[PDB]
Amino acid sequence: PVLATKVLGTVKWFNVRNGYGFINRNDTKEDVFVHQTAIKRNNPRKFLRSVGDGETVEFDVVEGEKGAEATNVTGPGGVPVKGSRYAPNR
RNA sequence: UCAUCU
Repeated sequence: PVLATKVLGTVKWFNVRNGYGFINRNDTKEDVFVHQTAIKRNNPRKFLRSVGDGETVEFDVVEGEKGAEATNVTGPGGVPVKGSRYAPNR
C-alpha cells in the first residue's frame, strides 16, 4: 500500500556518511525520512547513495516505523537525482 | 528516525 505516489519535495538535508536524510513534502510541508536505500535513481556519476541538500525530488510515501517515509526516490519524472556534495564525483 | 559527513 502506497499512501501517496509521485509526491514532489525539497530535500531538507541528507547525511551521506550516516545514510539518511529528510525531505520536505511540497504538498503538505511535512518532513519525511529518506533512507539511503530508498533512492531509486542515484546520480550515475557519483558512487554513493545520496540526495543533496535542497534538491527537488519525486517519491512515494509509505508507512514506516517512526512515521511516514519516502521510497522510490528519483528526480522529477523518474530521472536521476543530483546527489550530495558530500558524495564525491567519480 | 533531525543527521552535521567534501
